[PDB]
Order: sequence, then C-alpha cells, then structure tokens
Amino acid sequence: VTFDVGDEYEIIETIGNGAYGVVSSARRRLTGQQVAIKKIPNAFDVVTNAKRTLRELKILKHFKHDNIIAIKDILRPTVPYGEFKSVYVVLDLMESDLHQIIHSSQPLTLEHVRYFLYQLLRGLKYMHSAQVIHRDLKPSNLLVNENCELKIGDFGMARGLQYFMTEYVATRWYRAPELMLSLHEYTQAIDLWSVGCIFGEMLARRQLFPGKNYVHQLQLIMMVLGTPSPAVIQRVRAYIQSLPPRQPVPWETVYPGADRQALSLLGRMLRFEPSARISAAAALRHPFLAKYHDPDDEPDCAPPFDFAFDREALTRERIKEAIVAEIEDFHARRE
Ligand SMILES: COc1cc(C(=O)N2CCC(N3CCN(C)CC3)CC2)ccc1Nc1ncc2c(n1)N(C1CCCC1)c1ccccc1C(=O)N2C
Repeated sequence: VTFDVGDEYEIIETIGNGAYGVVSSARRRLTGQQVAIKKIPNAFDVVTNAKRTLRELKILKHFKHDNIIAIKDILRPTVPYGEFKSVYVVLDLMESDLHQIIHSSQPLTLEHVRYFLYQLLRGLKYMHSAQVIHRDLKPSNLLVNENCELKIGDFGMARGLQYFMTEYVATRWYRAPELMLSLHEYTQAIDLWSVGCIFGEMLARRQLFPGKNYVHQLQLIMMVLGTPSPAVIQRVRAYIQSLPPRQPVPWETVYPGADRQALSLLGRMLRFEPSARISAAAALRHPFLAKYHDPDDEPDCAPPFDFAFDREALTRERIKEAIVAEIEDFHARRE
C-alpha cells in the first residue's frame, strides 16, 4: 500500500513528489473535507533531512495565515518508538502551483498578477515580522487554486539571522545576489529579490534570469541591472572588477507595453543592494496593490520564531526525539 494511514482519511490520487517525499490528496472521513497528505518515507535515517523536517514542522506549527500553507494534522506513530520510520503530515490541498499557471496556454491578465503578488507579499510581511527568511521562493513553491487564492509552501530552506556555489547548475534563477557573490549580511530582503523575479515572470510568462550555470547567472543579472557600484562589492571580486562599465537597462525596455505602476514596484525589488530593496510591508503600500491594500487585514506574527533548536548540533536520534515531541505537542494543544 505504501500509505498506511488510519481510517480517519481516505486517499484519492497521488499528486506527485517533493525531493523527499510523497504527496497524495485525501479526504477526511467524517467531514468529507479534502486534505493533502505528505508521507516522509525514512524520515530519521539521514541527519540533514531529519533536521529539515524538524525545522519545517516548527515553522508551520508557528504560523496561522491564509497565505501560508498549514498543518491540519500530524499522524501519531502506530508502532513502537524504535520502529517508527515514516512520518505523515496532513496539509492544505491546493489545485496547482504558480509555475503551472504562468507556463500554460490559459490567459494571464494583470488582474491575476496583481492579486497573486498581493497575497505573496501579505504572506511575507507576516513571515518577516516573525524574523523568518524563506530563502527558496519560486513559482512551484507558491500554491494556487481556481479562485486565485495563493499559499506559500516549502520551508525546508528557511533561516533566521555549509553551502557552496557549484558551477554547472541551473537552479538559482530566483537567488538574490547576496547569496551568489557571498556578502556577509543576509536579511529578509533576500525574499524580495525572488519576489521581483517571480513578479516579472508573470508579466512576461517567462523566466527573467534563466541562467544555465553559475557564471551565466551573474551575466544575465548584469545585462539588465548593469555593474554593481564599487561600494556594492567589498578571488570572486576579480571576475567583475574588470568588466566594461555597464549601465542599467530600464524596465520599460525590458517589458514593452507593461503597466507603469507594476514596473515602478518591480524596480523597487530587483536591486543589488539589499538595503535598497523595499520591504514587504512597504511594498503593500504601493499604488499597484491599492485595490487590495487593507491595513487591518495584513497582520504581523508575534512572538517571533526562535532558531535555537537549529543552531544546536544534534545527533540523528536526538532529532528523531524532537520530531516525535512535535507530534505529541501538536496533539496536546488541540485535544
Ligand atoms: C493537484 O494539486 C496540485 C497539482 C500540481 C500540479 O499541477 N503539478 C503538475 C504536474 C506534476 N507532475 C509531477 C508528479 N507526477 C505524478 C506527474 C505530475 C504534479 C504537480 C501542483 C500542485 C498541486 N497542489 C498542491 N497542493 C498541496 C501541496 C502541493 N501541491 N505541493 C506539491 C505536491 C505535489 C508535489 C509538490 C507542494 C508544493 C510545494 C510546497 C508545498 C506543497 C505541499 O506541501 N502541498 C501539500
């Protein structure tokens, strides 16, 4: 079967795969309400993964927000603690993600784009007030349904306030320059870079900076934003120091026929300097999102999120203990 849940849920279809692991749509037995169930097959075998899972449970259990994917249940172990391998999390089931929507024959008007961006930023304002950087925002991590309701998901990369830049890789289309040309101060401005990229992706329905490798990535950014001012720098320095004085291409020539306000907002997000970028809070006060802006319906998260548990260097078994403790804690609060 490979999905041995109880009689509380009824599996419908298998939707697909995270890197680890499996997501099936289901139906709660008593309410008939549709949920999504993620099985994590060997959740405690690999220290790095177990750490991700623990991290992601804590952040989701901390957040209550219409624009951030949510945990509805975590299933108890149905076997002894020693034998417990696979963890099942019940989450909000959405109908698609934003990647499928952008890259489809269906039409995508500015009204869609405007509404999708508003929800994204409303979600991030809450996160960032909790002092949680998402770090991996992309359209496939933005879940969506028929009535354009949007939810941010996948917090496995999230961080408070090692990794290596491998060359031949095309997986950094939404990564902020500070994570590339490694500056020593990483803040929540990181997500607003990715938002800019995502935003722009919707306006053209095609990737803004689709780099094929590490270098092609920095080239593509430079081709639009120009060279970063000397001050905005400091081995890696050399590659850029000697490259003809590049000027920023205006966003109007990048997107011909686009909306004046949309670009004003976009231009406040895609900027090398992390401090130069708008915050999510401020972005919501932009004319572009004026239709939707409601001060009394765009809350912060309090208290903020402690990352103590993450810093601590834990064994494989001690992370299993902590994850199990999150499951027991989850049920204690509800029941
Ligand atoms: C029917 O629901 C969806 C379809 C799709 C979708 O259109 N595709 C395109 C075709 C994809 N192929 C890869 C898998 N193969 C079986 C062929 C289909 C599946 C994803 C995307 C998101 C969907 N909805 C969805 N709802 C909830 C999700 C989630 N996705 N997912 C997806 C669950 C499938 C893989 C990820 C999430 C994605 C990012 C972050 C969080 C989640 C998440 O935790 N949940 C619970």
